[PDB]
Amino acid sequence: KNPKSDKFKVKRFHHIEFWCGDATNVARRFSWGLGMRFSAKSDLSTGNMVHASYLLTSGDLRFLFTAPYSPSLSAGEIKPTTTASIPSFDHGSCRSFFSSHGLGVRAVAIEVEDAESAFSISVANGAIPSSPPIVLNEAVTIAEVKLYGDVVLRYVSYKAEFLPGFERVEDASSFPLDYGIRRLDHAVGNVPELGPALTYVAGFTGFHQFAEFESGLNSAVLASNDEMVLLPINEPVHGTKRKSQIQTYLEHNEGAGLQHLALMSEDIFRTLREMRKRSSIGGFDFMPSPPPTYYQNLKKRVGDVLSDDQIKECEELGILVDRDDQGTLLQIFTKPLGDRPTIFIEIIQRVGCMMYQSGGCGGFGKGNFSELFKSIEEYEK
Amino acid sequence: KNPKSDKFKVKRFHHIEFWCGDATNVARRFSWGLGMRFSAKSDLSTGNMVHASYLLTSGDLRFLFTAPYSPSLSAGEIKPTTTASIPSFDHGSCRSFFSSHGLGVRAVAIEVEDAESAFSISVANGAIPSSPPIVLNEAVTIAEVKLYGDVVLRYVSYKAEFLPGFERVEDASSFPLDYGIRRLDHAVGNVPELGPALTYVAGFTGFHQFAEFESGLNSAVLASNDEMVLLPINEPVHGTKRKSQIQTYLEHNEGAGLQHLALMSEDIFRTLREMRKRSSIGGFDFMPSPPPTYYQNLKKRVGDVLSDDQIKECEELGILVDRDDQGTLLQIFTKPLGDRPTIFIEIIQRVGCMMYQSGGCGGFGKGNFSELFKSIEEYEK
Ligand SMILES: C[C@H]1C[C@@H](O)[C@H]([C@H](O)COc2cccc3ccccc23)[C@@H](O)C1
Ligand SMILES: C[C@H]1C[C@@H](O)[C@H]([C@H](O)COc2cccc3ccccc23)[C@@H](O)C1
Ligand SMILES: [Co+2]
Ligand SMILES: [Co+2]
Repeated sequence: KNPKSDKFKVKRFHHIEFWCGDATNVARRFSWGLGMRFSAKSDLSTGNMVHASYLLTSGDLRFLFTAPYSPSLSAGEIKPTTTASIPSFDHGSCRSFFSSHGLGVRAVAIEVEDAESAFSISVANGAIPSSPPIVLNEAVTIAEVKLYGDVVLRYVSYKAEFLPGFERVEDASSFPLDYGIRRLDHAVGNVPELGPALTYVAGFTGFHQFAEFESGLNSAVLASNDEMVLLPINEPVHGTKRKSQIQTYLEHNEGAGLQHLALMSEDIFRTLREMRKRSSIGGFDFMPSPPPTYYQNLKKRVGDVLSDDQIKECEELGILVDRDDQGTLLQIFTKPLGDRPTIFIEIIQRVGCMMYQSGGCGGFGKGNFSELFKSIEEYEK
Repeated sequence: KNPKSDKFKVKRFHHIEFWCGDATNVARRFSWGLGMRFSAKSDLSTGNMVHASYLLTSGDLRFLFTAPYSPSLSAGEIKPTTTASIPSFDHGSCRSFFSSHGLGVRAVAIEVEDAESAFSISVANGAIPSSPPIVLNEAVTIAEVKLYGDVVLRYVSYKAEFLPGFERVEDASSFPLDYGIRRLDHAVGNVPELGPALTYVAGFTGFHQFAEFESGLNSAVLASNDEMVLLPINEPVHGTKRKSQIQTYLEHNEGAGLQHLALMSEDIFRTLREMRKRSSIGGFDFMPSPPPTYYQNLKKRVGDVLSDDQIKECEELGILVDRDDQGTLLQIFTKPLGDRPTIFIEIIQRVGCMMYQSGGCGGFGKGNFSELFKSIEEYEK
């Protein structure tokens, strides 16, 4: 069931903003590890005395990396005279966020029809305001409300190139890397209490619950009208034998925050080949692969969707496969992106639900909890 | 003249420590950009609840990248019960350093015969103490004094593998990158006032002035007895047409700090080929090359040291060449390593002064100020 209860018109995920200590080094690492090209910048070279912001793109996926300069460079500015290109930026907020949480996602940005209306409707329906709507160069409006922890949901709307004040990056500095990643599929938060978080977010967005189908968590998924904006939220389950990974996250992150970003690839085999070649030369590492019994058991589960050779390629790359009543999901998790065991990335590709492909085709991998446990048991014996 | 006036026995540069917001991303970027392998770690996986520290090596060059975890993970510890592997580390100091200066060098570490004696002699001769001598696992002693700004000179002495508590990195995570870099040649500080800085450092070390031979600076070089530890210091010169790059550094760094690290290569042509191939795929960018007239003028200057083809290879790679009365220097500068126009890297190789090669053979490139200016003028006409 989909009541289509969005309280304002939502289009698609627009960008993810990471708050960093040094945006240059994080952006360069991510560019090489994920195959994203440098697309836009706002920094000292573009007249921005407040923050350094670098935009990477792959297909429709946009990752923004921002860090503050010394406040002394902008000490004479006031908000009406700011050289910042992102008017919600604040030196103290950014330093406090990074000191508290380490490297991580500050903003989940969605494109909407009208960011001023989305902000007003959200706040009228219980959203905690974070940054009021600001019109940039009479062309783009940006507004922010609190999502969970210190993560904001950012609304962006365009009258008609990322944001005014950003400059496109010179071709010499923009190498055309591409490992096949094409868009953000879902963005997942970890919170101490699922119920209150769901009530808050669904309360102000009108997003509906997306149907699914002891592992240490309870989860639920909120979705926009066309189910292309997908926001799962996890809470810990205490008392289990193995300590909840959600609780570990909350301890190391100093509270709620974004847990994982799931990036859709148009060719997950190519993406994983390219990312794994780079794991030990500056890129990203991947979680340990399931034992061969898991891929043995794939034949009975997905043998009508993947050939034996396609199953063998999943095994060579450590890819997991799940399936619900509508489609099939190929997925894999990276190790944490930075020093703390907090945020990580998921690479996914979905098979089925062709109408365009409907959002969330194949679910989120819930079936891989039981399958992985059984697979470990079978491999031991 | 070399009075050999060192007040304690100094061996060689040992390591450089960067203080970071996220050590993982900076270390991974530097590893790929410079061709340094991951050699040792001290982090949550090794029992360190205080800081994440990753060691990269290339030859004898050691770069350490350290960032703090949440203080909550170690809130029950006291110094006698610390899980930190570097006992001088402090969460507040590291966060304050990074907020003030951005990504940069916290420690210039030199190996000495006895770090406790070096500390005592230094402090008795005016050094400002920063961290007292601490013996680690009855095997290594570490002590720190203030050098300039918030940079420390770290003394390390070994009874007889980086430091106790560090674990060697698994072969799967240690890809054997190598672009030819072999050791740290010199480490250069920028200060507001050269005279007081020189008097302070030479006062407590006994390091002597190393002989050299409007550009916006005055400089001098301090050297150990065998002239293998080389510490140049720059001050700005005000009033010039073009604004002093030393003054720009001090403004963006919030005061004195380490300006550049000069890394010796055993094959500068190979190093630059490898680094330039990676500039736009996660590595380091280089300063704009001199015009072809500069390489035209190289024949009259160094035609007895470099063949025409070797001069052509210098031109293809943007390498500069200087020469004094004893040797020849090949050198090139990177663009700043992070967001701020502060720290950068120099790659160098020295030709001559064979006895082993004596330290500082060929100078530091002072002749390239006049040569570059004349070269720009000639290229214009
Ligand atoms: C409903 C929420 C909570 C999560 O259940 C879901 C994860 O993404 C699950 O994904 C996986 C579960 C188990 C094993 C995996 C192994 C590799 C990659 C993903 C795996 C999230 O997105 C939406
Ligand atoms: C005495 C101190 C002050 C500096 O004069 C020296 C620099 O390293 C100079 O180096 C260069 C000067 C001019 C042009 C260059 C172009 C490329 C690479 C290096 C170049 C430093 O080490 C020790
Ligand atoms: Co997921
Ligand atoms: Co130099």
